[PDB]
Amino acid sequence: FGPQPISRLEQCGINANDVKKLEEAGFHTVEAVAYAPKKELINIKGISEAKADKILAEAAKLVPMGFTTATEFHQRRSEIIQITTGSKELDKLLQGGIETGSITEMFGEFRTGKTQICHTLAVTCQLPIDRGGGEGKAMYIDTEGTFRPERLLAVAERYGLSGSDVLDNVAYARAFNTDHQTQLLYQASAMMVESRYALLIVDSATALYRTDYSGRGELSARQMHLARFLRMLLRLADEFGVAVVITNQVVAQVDPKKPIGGNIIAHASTTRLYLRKGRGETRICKIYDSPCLPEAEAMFAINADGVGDAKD
Amino acid sequence: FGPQPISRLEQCGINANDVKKLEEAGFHTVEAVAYAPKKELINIKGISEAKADKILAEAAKLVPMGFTTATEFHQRRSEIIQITTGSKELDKLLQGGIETGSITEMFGEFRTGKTQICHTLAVTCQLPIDRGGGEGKAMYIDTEGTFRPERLLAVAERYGLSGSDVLDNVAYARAFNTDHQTQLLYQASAMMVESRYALLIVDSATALYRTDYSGRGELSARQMHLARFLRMLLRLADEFGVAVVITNQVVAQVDPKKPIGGNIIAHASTTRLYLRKGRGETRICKIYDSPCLPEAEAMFAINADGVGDAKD
Amino acid sequence: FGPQPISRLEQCGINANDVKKLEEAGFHTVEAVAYAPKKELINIKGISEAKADKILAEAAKLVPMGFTTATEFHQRRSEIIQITTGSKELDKLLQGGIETGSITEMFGEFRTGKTQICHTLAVTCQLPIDRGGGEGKAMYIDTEGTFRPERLLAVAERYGLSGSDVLDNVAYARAFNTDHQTQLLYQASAMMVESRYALLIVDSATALYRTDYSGRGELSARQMHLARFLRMLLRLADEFGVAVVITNQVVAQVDPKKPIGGNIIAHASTTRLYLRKGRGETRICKIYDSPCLPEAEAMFAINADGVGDAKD
Repeated sequence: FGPQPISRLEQCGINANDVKKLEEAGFHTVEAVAYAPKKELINIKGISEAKADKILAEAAKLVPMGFTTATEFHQRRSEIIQITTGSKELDKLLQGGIETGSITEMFGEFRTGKTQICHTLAVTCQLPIDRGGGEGKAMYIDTEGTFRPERLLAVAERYGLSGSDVLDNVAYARAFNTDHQTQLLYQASAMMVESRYALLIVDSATALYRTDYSGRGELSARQMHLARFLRMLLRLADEFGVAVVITNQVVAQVDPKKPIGGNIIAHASTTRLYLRKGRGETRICKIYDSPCLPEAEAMFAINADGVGDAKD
Repeated sequence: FGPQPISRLEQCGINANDVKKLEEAGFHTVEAVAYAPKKELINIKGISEAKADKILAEAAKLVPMGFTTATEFHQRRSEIIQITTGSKELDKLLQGGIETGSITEMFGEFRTGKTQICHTLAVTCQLPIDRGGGEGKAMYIDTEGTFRPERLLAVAERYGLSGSDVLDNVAYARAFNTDHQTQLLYQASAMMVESRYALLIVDSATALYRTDYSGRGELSARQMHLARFLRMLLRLADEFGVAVVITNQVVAQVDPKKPIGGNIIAHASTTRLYLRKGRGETRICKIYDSPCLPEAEAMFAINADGVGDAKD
Repeated sequence: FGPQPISRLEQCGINANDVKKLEEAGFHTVEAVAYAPKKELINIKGISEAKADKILAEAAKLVPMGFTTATEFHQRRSEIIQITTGSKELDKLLQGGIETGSITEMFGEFRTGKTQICHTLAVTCQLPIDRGGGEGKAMYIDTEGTFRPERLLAVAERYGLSGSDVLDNVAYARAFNTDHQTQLLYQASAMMVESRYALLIVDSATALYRTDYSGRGELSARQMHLARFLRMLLRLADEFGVAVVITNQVVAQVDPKKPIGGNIIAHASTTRLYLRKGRGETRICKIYDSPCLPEAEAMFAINADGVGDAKD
């Protein structure tokens, strides 16, 4: 119950114009109103002197304390609920599972079923707190259309959940245009408002971008636009405190495997887990740096009833 | 009857310029108009402020719902009609046949008659819904010119269909230039508009590319151009919801068999089935990962009257 | 005990208005009152004739001597207490550690754990003068939220300090808006007044700026605003004489690795150490020019209990 009910603010010019400001593309949550810069406050059809101060001062979501709260975060950070891999080995290498309030990626190759791996968690997300789940509704928002509800139905059987219930609990977009990607997120923001939505697979986030822009070296701007989309996801992170696990594509360096797709503005915070497919049905997935464990490795195999333990 | 009749939109500036926008290289289907990014909307001689908003807003093909429709896809995906191999074994390994609305490939070697195997389905495509067919007219658009209508005529006899009718139902291009490949697709788009065309063998799609470009290491750009062509095929996928089965060439790794021809931008979604020719007349064809079955194998032999069952 | 107790000035119009002038956004320390330009003195709601003269003349913090004190600085500069790296090698390359009364930066790539490296010192800062510490409370004020108190707790074990005490000693902000960055600093200024706060990791200082402004070439002004923020940090430097270590992001030059993020107005004063990650767990960090040693290099590896020595 993170959000301070969108425009919880009673006043500070809450009369129609401010409500229209929220009713605009502008994010509606308390956090959004508060987090925003003045550029953005004066971005769209509101009176800059009065509005900014009023809105900014008014929220006092604190926000202000900022550099306050020395090792109080330790009392908090501990409380952050960390999701469940479904390989015992996987979870050990994750050291507490894939985590909410971080944008966490996977550096996959071809054939490596990272598509497959991601779709699986989107089921565990549904499970109770004590069974390693987030007891929330769930975003997989796919740009390849790598989406098989059929495979997800198998996961239900494995983890003892009512099929039709589980499928109804998480919801999905094919969204082709590079601009559409940006667009989609804003309405998620709206969708996030209405109930507790828990964990999110944009998949792959890079893939719609790979092509359909990147005509050689008019790329300065490509990488600019990704930023915007990437910052928004971090905005989405703070707002609702939802897990964002975003899928990448490695693209060869021919001077093997490769760097994760499109390089530099994939920023430090987004914690990144790379999958490298191996002997027989087994596949191996070895965390590149996050803060977690400074590094580490570990295999596992995809199983008809979900990505699981190295057992045959 | 997927397409919303090209420019179904009555207005939103439909006056001559918009019609000329569609009458341009720009795709004409409702989906095309809607799917496109603004880069592309502002790609060619239209006024960016007015046009984009008008066209984009107007379509409302929804499009917008995107992350909506939680396990509603299950009600839909089920309805997707999945084509017929003609080896009972083949179909069992396919677990419902080669599927429409996906770009599905085959990783063939030399002598492996994958050329042959592909031409066969292009007949079953013609068959009624209940006999495993798609009741659609059909694209084989070959760059090797590996095209024998004679062999296809044999398939008719096997599957009890009127010869001259069947041959008239599917149609073919030799198209030599790497640029011609891209070009050809756009007019298909036009050809797709005019009637229900069902399943498509571009064959081999890589082969015209293999040479006639790839002068060593000015390949960054080779792999770029393939992308464009590959994205367009996925665009063609959404548009008409037609099966795209694209044929590859294996190319040795001398460090056996081999990786499918030109590597990385062959993307996860395109589901890939590899053929490996074997004892006597028999040949074996063992699905590399798609979502279908996480993996699995199975032989079969080419028979004078089509690719068939392992029976002698 | 650098600060002359904010408004140490007994008179010089200290009656209510001057106190309100200090009680304003305007910095409160003796140094702030003194250092300020008249533009800024006449910036906010004071009488320009009387106020300026009174305040300016009154401080006489000397200030005035300026070009005085020929190599007396040598008697002083020597006394400046210089913090402790925790790699013996690191400290040798630093030639006395990361230094207070300078804004010192680190030019990091992805995966290079500079995030990690910075969080570590924020512990040594706590240590006694003789053990290489600053015996002060500490600012890490993070914009990525790259903050793991958990990892910091490990540092305590390594350097034999009471866990809960150490964590209570240093304090942290996630602060998203580009304008918020500027805002946060002013209250630090207030927080700096109240006790001896010793060393400061703004982290990364560039990263909130990377995006969320820099829409192409309305950038002249971006770089202006950074200046302001950067000058304030130098203002903060003189005031309390506290170490400012600010983390950067390298941003590729595609005409490798890269220039530090956002170019020109990163000024000469900020002494800069760039980290370049290497063989296995090891990482190498090779001082770009400051005055220190005109250049030089040196590796080291991250160790579960802190960034440390080349030992296995």
